[PDB]
Amino acid sequence: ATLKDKLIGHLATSQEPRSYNKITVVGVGAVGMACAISILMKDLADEVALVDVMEDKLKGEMMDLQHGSLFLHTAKIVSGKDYSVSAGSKLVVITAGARQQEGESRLNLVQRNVNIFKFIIPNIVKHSPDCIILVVSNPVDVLTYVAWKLSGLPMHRIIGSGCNLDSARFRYLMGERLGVHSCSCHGWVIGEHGDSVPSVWSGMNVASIKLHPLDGTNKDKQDWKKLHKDVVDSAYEVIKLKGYTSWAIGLSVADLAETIMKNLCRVHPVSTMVKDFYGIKDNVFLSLPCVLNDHGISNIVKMKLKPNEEQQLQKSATTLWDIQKDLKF
Amino acid sequence: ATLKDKLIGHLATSQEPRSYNKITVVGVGAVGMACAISILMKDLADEVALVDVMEDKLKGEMMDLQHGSLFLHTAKIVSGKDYSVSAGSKLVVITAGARQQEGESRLNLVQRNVNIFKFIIPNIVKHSPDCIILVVSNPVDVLTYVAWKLSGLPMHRIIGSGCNLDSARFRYLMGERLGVHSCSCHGWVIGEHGDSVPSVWSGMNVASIKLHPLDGTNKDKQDWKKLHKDVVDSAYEVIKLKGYTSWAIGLSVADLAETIMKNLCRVHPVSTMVKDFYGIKDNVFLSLPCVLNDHGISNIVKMKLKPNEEQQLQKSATTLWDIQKDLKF
Amino acid sequence: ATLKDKLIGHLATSQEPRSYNKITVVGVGAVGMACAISILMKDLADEVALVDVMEDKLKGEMMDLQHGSLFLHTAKIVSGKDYSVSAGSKLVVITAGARQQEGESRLNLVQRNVNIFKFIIPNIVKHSPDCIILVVSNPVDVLTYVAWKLSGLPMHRIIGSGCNLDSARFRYLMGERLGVHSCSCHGWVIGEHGDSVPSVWSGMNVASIKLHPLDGTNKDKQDWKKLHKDVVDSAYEVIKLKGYTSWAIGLSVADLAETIMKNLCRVHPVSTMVKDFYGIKDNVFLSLPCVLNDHGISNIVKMKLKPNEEQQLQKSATTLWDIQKDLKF
Amino acid sequence: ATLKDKLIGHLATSQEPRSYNKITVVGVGAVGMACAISILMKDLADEVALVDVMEDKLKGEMMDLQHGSLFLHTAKIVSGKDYSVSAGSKLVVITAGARQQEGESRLNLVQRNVNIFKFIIPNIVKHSPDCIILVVSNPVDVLTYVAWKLSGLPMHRIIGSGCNLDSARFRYLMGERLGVHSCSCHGWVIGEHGDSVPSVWSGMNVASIKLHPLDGTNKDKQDWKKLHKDVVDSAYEVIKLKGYTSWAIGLSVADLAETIMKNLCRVHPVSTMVKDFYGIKDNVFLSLPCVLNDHGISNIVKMKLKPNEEQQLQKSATTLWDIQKDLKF
Repeated sequence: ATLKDKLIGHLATSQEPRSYNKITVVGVGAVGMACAISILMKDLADEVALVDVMEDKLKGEMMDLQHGSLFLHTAKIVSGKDYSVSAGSKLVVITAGARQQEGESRLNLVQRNVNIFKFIIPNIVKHSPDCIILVVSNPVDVLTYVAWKLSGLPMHRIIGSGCNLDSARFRYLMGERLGVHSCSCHGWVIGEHGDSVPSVWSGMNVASIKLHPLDGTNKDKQDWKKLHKDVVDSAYEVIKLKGYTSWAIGLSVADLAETIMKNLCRVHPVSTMVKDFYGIKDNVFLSLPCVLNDHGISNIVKMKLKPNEEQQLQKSATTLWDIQKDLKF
Repeated sequence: ATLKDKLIGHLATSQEPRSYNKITVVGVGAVGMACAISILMKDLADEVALVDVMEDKLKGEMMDLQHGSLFLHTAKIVSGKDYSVSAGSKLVVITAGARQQEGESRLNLVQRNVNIFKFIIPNIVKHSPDCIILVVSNPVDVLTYVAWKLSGLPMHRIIGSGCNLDSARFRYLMGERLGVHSCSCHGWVIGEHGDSVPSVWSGMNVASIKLHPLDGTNKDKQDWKKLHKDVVDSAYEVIKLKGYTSWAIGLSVADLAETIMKNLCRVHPVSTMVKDFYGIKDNVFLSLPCVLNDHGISNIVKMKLKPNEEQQLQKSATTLWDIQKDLKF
Repeated sequence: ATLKDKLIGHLATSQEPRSYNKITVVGVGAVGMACAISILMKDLADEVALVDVMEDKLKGEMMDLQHGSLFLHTAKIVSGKDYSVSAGSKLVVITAGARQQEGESRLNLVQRNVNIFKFIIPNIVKHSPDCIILVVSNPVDVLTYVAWKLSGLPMHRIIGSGCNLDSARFRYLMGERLGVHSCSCHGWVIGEHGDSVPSVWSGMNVASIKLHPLDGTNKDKQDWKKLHKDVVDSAYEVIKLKGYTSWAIGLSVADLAETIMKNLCRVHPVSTMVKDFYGIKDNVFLSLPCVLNDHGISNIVKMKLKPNEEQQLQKSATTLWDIQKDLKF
Repeated sequence: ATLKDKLIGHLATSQEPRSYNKITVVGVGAVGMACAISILMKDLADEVALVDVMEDKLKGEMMDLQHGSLFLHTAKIVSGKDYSVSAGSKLVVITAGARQQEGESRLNLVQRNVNIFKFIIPNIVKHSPDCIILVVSNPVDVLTYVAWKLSGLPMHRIIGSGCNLDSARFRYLMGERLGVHSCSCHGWVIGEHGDSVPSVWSGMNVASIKLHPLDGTNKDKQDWKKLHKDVVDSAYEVIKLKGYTSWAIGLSVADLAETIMKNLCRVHPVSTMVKDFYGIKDNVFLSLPCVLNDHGISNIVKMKLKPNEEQQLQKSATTLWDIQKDLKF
């Protein structure tokens, strides 16, 4: 005597609801909403859970997203201040962090993030024993190590956004200069995400043709090196212009989630544990070309860098290991 | 003696560049960026041009979007303060408007938008003689009439977002209550977008089963009518929670662009010229189920409303015709 | 000192290979290859196993298909004369059967198929305890019952192609006559697949508009009924012209596999157990609108047929129950 | 007083029907039906026209395909014995040819095909002035030259299936041996399609790593060369097993049509005019890596072959130029 009861009948047999390709996003900031809508628009998950501390903003983000249900293919959208809402995720994207202040030292900024992460990550793993974590938060190589350390996850189930987007940007700029689509141009920015990112000049190519053998070469002087500078610059340009970053990054992450979710074994420059790789001796995460599958990092692509290069790589590992003087102030 | 010249050769024959499924978005606000990223993520256009008055914000939005090129399938992304950047668009989405103030009358608010639109729309049509325009801006039914009137476009090449998203929301709420996906539930909210939106109770169905014949009925009293109230409410809820709307709307519009671009002839409740349709006598735009193709509104689905309903429809047409006392203050 | 060893290294950790959305097709005839290439082209399975008795033809079919790997997204293609090759399938499509001879009685033809199926189906279930079976083989309603009976599967994990394609054909013909795409026209052919298929005239509609209320009606005389006759005829037309059927059917089945595999709960007119549904008292399979999910038949859509209709339905159930005098000659 | 008139109304304004991404297939044999269903399944064309001389078979093929309309996204399917049915195609795929007989010389076999093509191709160009032609028919490099010569088309609007599928097969075999997907392995088979196909050993790579530098090398002796032999062999294997080829080829062609139709500028080893390319002096078509767009062959990728290689290339060009003693017997 209910509309529902008059209209929907039942088979004698049935099974408790279910979600198998669940993904959870932490933070409903600009990066978070951008990551969440590109995952959605991509049909990577049969469930998406959004987790933030800001009640209002969360519910409202949740709602906006739910109202568009008819236009999507993700069955269940949810949000929670509580972590049990993320219970059963395949993948977790973390985009929650502090943004670095007036007179803040990289040590104090990472320390700040350590005390936020203490509440985030422990709860994720308890509700999602089988998840893989994807750290977006900056500084990414340090926050990845923290997430690793805070969770207790095999090192392969802990990935950092690392140098993916940067490479995505490098390939873009090449393409504009060369006249071919960014997906036909191939070059790699690896190392420590940021100003200290190494551009593998000698891997640069189109079709399989090494730019280096043709330009007579290039690494040292005759305007090409430029290409690396506004990869890291043009990123500050954006901020200065818009007041933040979201679209490119979100897109970047969906790219990573598709590979992971669809067990592709595609090669990505993401932040990994690079201990005793290129003479690095301690527990430092940096970007390397990794194959990804559904259990996270499946393998590492062993580049053949020059010393010039690996030296630089080493300088990052030291510098980062130094910050790793964490657990308070 | 250029890398480019050493690496890329030429056929003796070639043809000046080109873009054929060009779309332009006006406004890089929350609705605008949301519309632009869902179109992108959808592969509806081989070119997307973004147009706003805010220099900085535009360039930065443009850039964010360009950096993600590798992850997309839209060849050319551009932005301009100038309208000649939109030269050659198939479709134009307008999301620029004023937001209504402290003590502002709907007449004064529409008047405000009239003086902004005078600079927008005339320029679009001069650069895009063959475009169809899609008005998102609120109040949508009045802003659609203005855009119509300001451009000089056949009435069929002028569409209003109208009541699409609202219906999308109605179908959502049904689905939550019924337990079926929103795309299996069918109901229609038509009329004047907003508080004055008519819910066609008698078209409501699942599988082809009319809810009305089964619930004993319903329109007047026994909690179902509720469903229409928080379709328009839950929309204010969002704002109150998040401070704006974007995702659901953007998604909504991509839905409209796909139909249009792919010449689908799919049925959408969008704002059209409804003169001498349900006894309406003047030049007023309101929502009706329209078939869309690449030249805009192909046809109208002639509902069989009750007087109760059409009366209401008529009350909108009068109320709107009244505002149409435009051209200044 | 192997190319392979010089080029591919290893993480210290790994896990035994794997296939989770495995589908197996039985028979590499015209229906079988057509079903197998539409599933492939659809990305429904991370593994496809092909099973036939004809060695040569199987290997060669297998190979053709494998050579195109670069163009697909199905990781593993395999074929076997042995059933252990199908070990671990989500879904099994059976397209193996005898074709009915010179002076063969429907009883003798079904008996023929019973003795083939005795070798097929028992082996499938032993290698695939959790599979759902999809019977394509004609006569489908009887072969479905046989497969049901021969396997020992819950009745919900046993589906017959039944009346899906026929409905697909009906919707086509409507569309040609009406001028709208076949997916906008809705009508249902249910009952016993074939000459005895009931056309629900009263469910026929476009947009939600019942053809029956508008044509003054129609079921009895003024050329429309025709529409049902060449749905079943035009099917013999094809054969007479081409010498067999494949494309339409294959396509039909991929449609069923997508729903099943993606847990859609979409409504299909497929052959089900219709005992004590419309006064049918025995163990007979016929076509009804069923919701499908990953465990097979989730529910039944309870049509409201006329007696005229249900009478006909009943005549099938008797006629089929009569054949069910199986187990030899 | 027609159902149609009671149910479908009209806008005062409209425009004569239309088809813009029309594709036509010639021959409804095994290659032809395989090419036609992969194009369909791919949504590359808003119209597909099928052309063969065999009335019955054509109509029936047409019908099979039409009955599946609901499952596709191609609006209009048609077939004709007449060429005016192909009027307005973007792309034409030719799969009609003779198959070479008991004691037939390659000269007599090409001569046979010349007299069939005289009726095919002239008619295509008259009905489709702006089409590009894709020759599948074997021998492909000679039949491409014939089609070129018979039509009067700019040389860039004439493409041969050439060495695409072979490369697709090579990449497959690599992948099986290496353990990576065929799309991650890259190698090139170019030259004259068939037994005389050159395998560019020195372009072979994974990730960007040249197999040649790692295996110590390889071209001359230590089982790898094998890889080229059963690329051309395993193709005869199929035939011997199945009695023909279809799936892999069809798939291959859809791959070519997508690039062409979507103006991708993707690189394909297809048969082109290779005159005064690698010291070849006459009018001979052979396989080279070409960039394709919507006007056919946009460019050529200038490989750096060894003499060993180019010598071989030259031997083909001579051998083919020799057959080009065509126009009768």
